[PDB]
Amino acid sequence: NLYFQGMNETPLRLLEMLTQTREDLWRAAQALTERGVTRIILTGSGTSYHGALTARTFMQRWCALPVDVCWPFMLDDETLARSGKALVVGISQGGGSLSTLAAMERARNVGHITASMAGVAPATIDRAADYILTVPCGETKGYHCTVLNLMLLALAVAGQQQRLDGEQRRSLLLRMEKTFNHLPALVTASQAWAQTNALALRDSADIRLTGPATLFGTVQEGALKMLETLRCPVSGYEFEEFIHGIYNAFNAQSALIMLDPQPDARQDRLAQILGEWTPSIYRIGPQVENNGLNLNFPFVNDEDFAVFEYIIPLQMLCAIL
Amino acid sequence: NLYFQGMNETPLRLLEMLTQTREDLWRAAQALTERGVTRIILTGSGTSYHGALTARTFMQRWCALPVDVCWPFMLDDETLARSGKALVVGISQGGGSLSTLAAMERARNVGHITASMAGVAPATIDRAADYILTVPCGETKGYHCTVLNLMLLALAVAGQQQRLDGEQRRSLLLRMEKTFNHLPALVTASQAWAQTNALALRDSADIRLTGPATLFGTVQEGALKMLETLRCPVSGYEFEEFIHGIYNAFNAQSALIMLDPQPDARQDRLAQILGEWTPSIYRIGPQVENNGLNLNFPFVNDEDFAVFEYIIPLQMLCAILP
Repeated sequence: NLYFQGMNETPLRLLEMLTQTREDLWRAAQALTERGVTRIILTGSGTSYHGALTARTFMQRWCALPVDVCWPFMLDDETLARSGKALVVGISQGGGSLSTLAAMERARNVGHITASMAGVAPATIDRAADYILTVPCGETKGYHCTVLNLMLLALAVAGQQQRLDGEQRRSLLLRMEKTFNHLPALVTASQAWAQTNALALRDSADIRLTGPATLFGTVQEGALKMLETLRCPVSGYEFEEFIHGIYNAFNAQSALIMLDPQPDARQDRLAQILGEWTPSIYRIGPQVENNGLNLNFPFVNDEDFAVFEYIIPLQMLCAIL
Repeated sequence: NLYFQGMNETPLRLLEMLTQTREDLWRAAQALTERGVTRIILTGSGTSYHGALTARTFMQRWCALPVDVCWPFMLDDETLARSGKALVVGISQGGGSLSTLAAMERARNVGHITASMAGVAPATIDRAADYILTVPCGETKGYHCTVLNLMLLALAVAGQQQRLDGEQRRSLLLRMEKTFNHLPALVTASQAWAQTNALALRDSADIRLTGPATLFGTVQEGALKMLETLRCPVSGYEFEEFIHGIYNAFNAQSALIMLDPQPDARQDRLAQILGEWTPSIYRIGPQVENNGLNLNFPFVNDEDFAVFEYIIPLQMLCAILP
């Protein structure tokens, strides 16, 4: 299977990114600090947008700045003019979209600093970038690399502003490395689980993914890749939004895949109620019930880096269904 | 069809709002200017969220401040800690979601000023509101009234900060009033159009709505209501996002409803291209070709207030299809 060769290599591609000197990111972090950037704006579509969503919190924290995430069209002339000076970063799994290009140029015209994050070099969006921060993918991993690239930028900014010492830099790299090394085990487990529940998930009309706000980008990306690969409806919701609009988001024909990184009364309760109506409930987490449907796996569960783990079972469904 | 009595009265409800003295809006405008608020954050879900999307631009311009629109869960403590002092406005068609309430309480605990925009009074979200800006509903119009409520707040802020003189004020009200007076004719035209294209839309697997950025809130809200009423898949996309992700958002079995406020080469091209593959293409605008499928209608097309017009045809499909 061609999709496995891509998944099996992702952990190592991620590890390699930990041992590359990123002169490009440091030049960006330097300009950011010195040229009075007041907020970071991440813009793109689909996977790129989901990567930005997934990396937002980590970026806010380490950059010590607001971090906005939106679709390129939300960045019109007026929004860009009202905003304080920002580093607008256009993200793309490819060479960039017309919308993203246009957005970067509008920002650059008003005086904002721009950067490109393409999956290839040269990219079209590089034309509008003051700093090319290309995601290193040489010649599946896309989402993962995009997320780590954004986090590395956050760390570059932290260090340039002298808010990241050796002990912090190391602790972080150790945590990232620990999670990456545990992915292969999760890939194998995910395959077993994905194969065990293939018949049921196919036999559902549509599929709904949900989880805590901390994994919103995860469920969004999961939903997109399943729609894109399996060709049937799949949507990803933040848990409370799903509850609030449950009847527009689910019926007896639907299947639910829920992300349970930690015990949660409210999520357990939803699972209990839907369970009475349908047997198509699949939960993923370290302490979920070990029936045949769930994926009970000892996730590293790093508060910042578990995002690299929880997308894997969802990607596996794309590969085996 | 109780949905009509609702729609028929909406234009009159909106006109009334223009002549109401809104001390509540003014107090909020005064408090904003005096307590160093640096941005407005509109938060909510569904129709409330869409209403926020629809009014964003108008608010930015007249408040002269950045305006964010996001779901409550996005407003976490770390985001509220990083943000400059803001006016967080919690919006809920009903009394409020626990999510919006929690967001407001989180903003309040860190020093941000809060405001509530519910459709009822008292509303659950009023509990965490420094300023209750209730949408004046009395006991369909919800989305219209919420968008207007938000726009009146912006005018109140512009007034307090002496950036909206009498002539500008009077001019903006004329425009709003002209759009509102033209809605009844649009309701009659929409019903006729919806009845003419009834069967075709019923026989489509799923419906996709698209439009320019300036009407994103419109296709989002229209999508949600049609899904909620017709009980089948409906999604609203911004035009270019739609082109960029076409194969995941559309196929031969799909029906497209497109909003064409003005002539656009790219939209025409898309319609021509898709037209070869499916006849289920429906365009809404003043200059759309007058075949049976499209809704060619003389919209007022106000660059700011056309939002009150283009949602009507989509709302009419909810009322007459099922």
